[PDB]
Amino acid sequence: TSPVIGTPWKKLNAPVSEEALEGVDKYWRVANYLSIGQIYLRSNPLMKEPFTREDVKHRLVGHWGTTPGLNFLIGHINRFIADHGQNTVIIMGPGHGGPAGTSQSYLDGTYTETFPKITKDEAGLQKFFRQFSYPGGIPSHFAPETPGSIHEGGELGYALSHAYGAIMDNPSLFVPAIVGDGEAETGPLATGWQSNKLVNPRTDGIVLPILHLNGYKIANPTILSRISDEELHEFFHGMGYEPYEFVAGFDDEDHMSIHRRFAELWETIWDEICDIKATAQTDNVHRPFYPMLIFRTPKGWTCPKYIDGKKTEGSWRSHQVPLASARDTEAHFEVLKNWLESYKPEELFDANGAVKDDVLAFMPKGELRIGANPNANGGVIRNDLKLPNLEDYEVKEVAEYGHGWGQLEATRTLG
Amino acid sequence: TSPVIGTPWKKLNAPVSEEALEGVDKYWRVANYLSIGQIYLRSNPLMKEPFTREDVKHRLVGHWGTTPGLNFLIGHINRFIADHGQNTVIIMGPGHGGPAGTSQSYLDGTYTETFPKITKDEAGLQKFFRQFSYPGGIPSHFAPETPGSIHEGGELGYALSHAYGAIMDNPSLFVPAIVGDGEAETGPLATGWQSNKLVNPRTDGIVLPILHLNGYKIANPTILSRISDEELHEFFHGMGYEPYEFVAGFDDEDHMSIHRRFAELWETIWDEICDIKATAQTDNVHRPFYPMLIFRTPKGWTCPKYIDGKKTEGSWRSHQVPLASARDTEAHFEVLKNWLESYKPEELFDANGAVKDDVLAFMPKGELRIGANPNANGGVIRNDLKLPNLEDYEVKEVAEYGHGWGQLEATRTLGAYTRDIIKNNPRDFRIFGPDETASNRLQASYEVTNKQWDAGYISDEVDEHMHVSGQVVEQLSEHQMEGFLEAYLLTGRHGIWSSYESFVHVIDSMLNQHAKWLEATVREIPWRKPIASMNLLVSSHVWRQDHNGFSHQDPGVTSVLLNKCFHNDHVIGIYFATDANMLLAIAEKCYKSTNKINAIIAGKQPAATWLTLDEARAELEKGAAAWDWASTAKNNDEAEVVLAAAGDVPTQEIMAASDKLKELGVKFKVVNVADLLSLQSAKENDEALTDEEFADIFTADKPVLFAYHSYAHDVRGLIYDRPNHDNFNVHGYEEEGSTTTPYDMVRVNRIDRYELTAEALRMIDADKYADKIDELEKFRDEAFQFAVDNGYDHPDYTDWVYSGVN
Ligand SMILES: Cc1ncc(C[n+]2csc(CCOP(=O)(O)OP(=O)(O)O)c2C)c(N)n1
Ligand SMILES: Cc1ncc(C[n+]2csc(CCOP(=O)(O)OP(=O)(O)O)c2C)c(N)n1
Ligand SMILES: [Ca+2]
Ligand SMILES: [Ca+2]
Repeated sequence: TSPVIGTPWKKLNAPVSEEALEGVDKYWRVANYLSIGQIYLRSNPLMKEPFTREDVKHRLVGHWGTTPGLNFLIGHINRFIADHGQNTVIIMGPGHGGPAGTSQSYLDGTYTETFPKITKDEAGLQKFFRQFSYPGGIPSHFAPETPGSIHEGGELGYALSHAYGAIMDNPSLFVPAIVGDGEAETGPLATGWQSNKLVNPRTDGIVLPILHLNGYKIANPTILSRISDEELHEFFHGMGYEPYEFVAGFDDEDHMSIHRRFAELWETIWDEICDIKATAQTDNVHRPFYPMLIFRTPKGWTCPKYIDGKKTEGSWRSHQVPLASARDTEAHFEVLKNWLESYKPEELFDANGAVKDDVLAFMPKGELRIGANPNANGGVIRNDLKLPNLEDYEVKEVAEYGHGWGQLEATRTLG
Repeated sequence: TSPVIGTPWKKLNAPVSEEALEGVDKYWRVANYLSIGQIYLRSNPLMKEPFTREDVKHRLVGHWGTTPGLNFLIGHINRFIADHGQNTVIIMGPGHGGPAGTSQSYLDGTYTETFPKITKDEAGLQKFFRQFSYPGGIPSHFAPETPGSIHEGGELGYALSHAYGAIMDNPSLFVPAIVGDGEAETGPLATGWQSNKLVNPRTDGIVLPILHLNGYKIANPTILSRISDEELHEFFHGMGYEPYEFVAGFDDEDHMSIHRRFAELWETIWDEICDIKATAQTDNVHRPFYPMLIFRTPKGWTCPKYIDGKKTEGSWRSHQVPLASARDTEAHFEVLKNWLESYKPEELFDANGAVKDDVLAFMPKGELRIGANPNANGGVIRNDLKLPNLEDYEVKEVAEYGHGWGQLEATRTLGAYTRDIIKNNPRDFRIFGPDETASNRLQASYEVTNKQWDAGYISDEVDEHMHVSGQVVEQLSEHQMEGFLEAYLLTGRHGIWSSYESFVHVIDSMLNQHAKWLEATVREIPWRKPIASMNLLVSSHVWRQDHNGFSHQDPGVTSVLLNKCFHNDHVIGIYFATDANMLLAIAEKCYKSTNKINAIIAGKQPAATWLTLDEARAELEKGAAAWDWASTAKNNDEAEVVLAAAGDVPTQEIMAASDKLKELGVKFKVVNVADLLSLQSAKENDEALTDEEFADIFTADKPVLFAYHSYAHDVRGLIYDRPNHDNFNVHGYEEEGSTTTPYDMVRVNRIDRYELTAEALRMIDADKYADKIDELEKFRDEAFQFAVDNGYDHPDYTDWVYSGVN
């Protein structure tokens, strides 16, 4: 059966520490940098003099638009995991946010553990950037090759069915399930919201659905981000959820206020989940309203606002790559260079190219890490079934009466 | 009257100190440890190496489920008492939470004071643990043996009646009344919530009801914990309470947050009570909503959550013992050991086994301690009543006109006597009745007091003799009346209630529980001082229930009370008031008595007066007496028959039969029995008639015809080894009757004067009196046929006066 991992369903009973929030902000910067490096760079990962157009990959593959939002969420979830010791698996619904998943596994240390050639220094960082979506490297999506994935999310709409399947008979497991707002338009996702009527908060775990409401899919706005906020809240409340909304990045709020605001809302949500779990130890006959998070952020958050006079941050234009060929024009290379420098990698990486200790000192350790949780490599949990003796169910009458006897319904035997 | 103790109704005007809360948390740990030690351990109380299965008691007796909740509440109440100096008595409704009460008394020091062998060290702690519910030790419940108990709470449902009785005329007394949520399902508890309409916040104290909503009774959930929180609050608000809810222990809140949360809520409740008391010094005409506490906690709180895969904390499975045999399995012993260690007794007890000073430094001291409050040992408060001079109420007309004069209602005489007791003993004497005080003719008390009523008033045309305070209380509930009075007595005051005879049976089980309290007190608890007696006027009895008829005819209170007369306890008095002068003599004896249940069976119908007061006092001292003024035999050898009677209607029929026997020339002797236990075996009862005194009265060998008020079986059972008992012929109630005339009631039960005359002649010589016997039997049918025809009894019946009347 499922292992009980960690100290599940524990409240914090303190504000989030300012130091942990500085951890989360550095995580977001370096994961964003490492996501961009994987998309754009074939050489010179830390932009040593000279950083020129030759360091840019000849063909740009991958998706920026969902990625900085995923890096934000993943940073805060890692802080949450280390502070609470919660058994946690993430479902990355926008699975084309591959660079966030690989960046996470690189930062939590499970990537170098699993893939010993990709070291935590400047030559390993070069190999890390070149290999992404490249001939003989690793895939564009959150593929089974990535530590921490149980869901590639290439084909969209199964995030919630997979989230709820994961928590069945898994009462210590917390699953933050990130749902694309375009992905929420699909058939399979739309019915997946009702799965909370099929789970039990005592005998099963907890899914927190996170609607990645960035406003855009590939080339269109999203239905759920263009309907009214009252309709959107009524919708989730109608499906048995208690919705919480977070809005960020559409003004000039400094990034540290955003993190504090988010950590406060996260801990309020988590206190609601711990209450549900504590109540279910006594009353699991009455279905709670589960929390869900509406995460409303600009698509492509922290990319340059305008590229060639077209709105890129907060648009569908940031979906694949905001900047379309940084290898072909001096102007576009300079945009890429300034973008990479906006995260200030001189503060993130040390002289050897390792991510600095104070970037990652908030991270979880051990089996609680996203890429090391056994629920994300579930073959390690699985045992052979105790199977009953097959002759107890055999139709013996063939041997008595002859081949071709009877009018049995074969599936009753299997039953 | 009640002592003013402490500084009552004082607000704190500060937050509860963090040190006191650290005291309360250690109290709860050590009381929980000491509760478990009492249930499980026969040796090695502090689990010194080696602590093995041999230290476990062979048989586990007692109740865990209610206990940690009670220990929590008691810890916080002790903190409250020490901080405020409040005069406080606890009613422990779930009285099977015995270990909490004994643990409290051990921790407050009153246990070692009272029981000097149970010392405050490791050998005293060993004796403390072994003795609980053990052969030759102490009981499982919150018994009268425990300092601080006024209520055993074995039989459930009297917590609130006792709480409200305790605070009557006790304006400084605070009573936190802990009510089981299963106990709240009973009849007597359910009506007990309405008692706040019968108390006055100026002249009485304050009850805080605490609903111990742990969710479970023995094997079931509780109704009140499974209905909605809105229904549960509306319910208490409908009954005149302002409900406060506390919820704890169903999550992982640390224990120190729980204590702070609770102390904050306690002090808010207490500020509301102090406001009520301060308002009542000016306005006590408008009934406040009293606070009440809904205490919602898991049953068996802090026991292991799961034992053998079954939920134990927060279940009915923790009711008796969570762990069923820690002596039989290594696995179950380890569960007990880890449970005992979870309270961390190494921080609680020092090297010698005394509870450490910092555990108990928050506790109250002196008479404010729960086990030392005089209201919990109310015999120390109680004084003799100032009783008026009994000859002022004597019916003098017996001496003027003759034995058998008049048509007085005997209970009116008692009514005038009790009026002047109330007048001389203000705030010390109460009358209770289930809407029957006037009906049982005790309404002369309204000349000096009122019926206490604190619900709404509407009009002087209907609301006569009512006031927001007064010494008479009426509610149509025998459970309330008996329970109010019982606690008024246990807190040192005095009184009486009255009832119709057949409805005494409603509280048979309350009388049983009061008698077991008394029996245990007089046998073995000398530190518990004598309380005033439980006095019950039993009126409107079976013979004069020919207007309500057959299903109101049950004199069977006497059989119930005869089962509590053993081992010379003398906690029962059963008295037949022959007339008004005997009623006076009985009433004075009962009003002077202590530690008893006194049943006084008196008629309220017009009847003759047979005795003077000086004769009534002579018959009453022995219990039975010959009436030589009524006998025509002049000693025991010329009597042919003995005509005995117990009760006013049997006395009337026997005296009317003796006049018809006298007219026939028969030599007989007449006996009256006022005190029923005088007939009890002289071996069994050293107050009863000696066998020589019994045979002088009754005879050695003559036929005794005995007209008895109640079932003949009562008497036949009592005299089974008395001299001449095979010659008794007892006539009692025999389950016959209807709505009919008074003659027809005595006729169908074979106790009328004509049948009794006829039975005497059959006993003497059924053959020479054969003509006159057939004559008497024919008249019985004819006097019945007269009643049918005319609508009232035959004039030979109704107009009879005893020949002794001049
Ligand atoms: C079933 C299916 N149809 C079409 C696509 C192509 N596709 C990939 S990403 C994408 C937009 C996804 O939108 P959202 O769910 O809004 O993702 P995000 O913005 O976070 O990038 C689409 C249409 C898909 N992945 N799956
Ligand atoms: C009149 C009466 N009937 C039955 C019982 C048996 N009995 C003892 S404890 C108990 C359960 C009591 O429940 P609650 O009042 O709920 O007590 P607690 O949970 O606090 O233990 C019962 C039914 C009783 N004590 N009194
Ligand atoms: Ca989107
Ligand atoms: Ca209960």
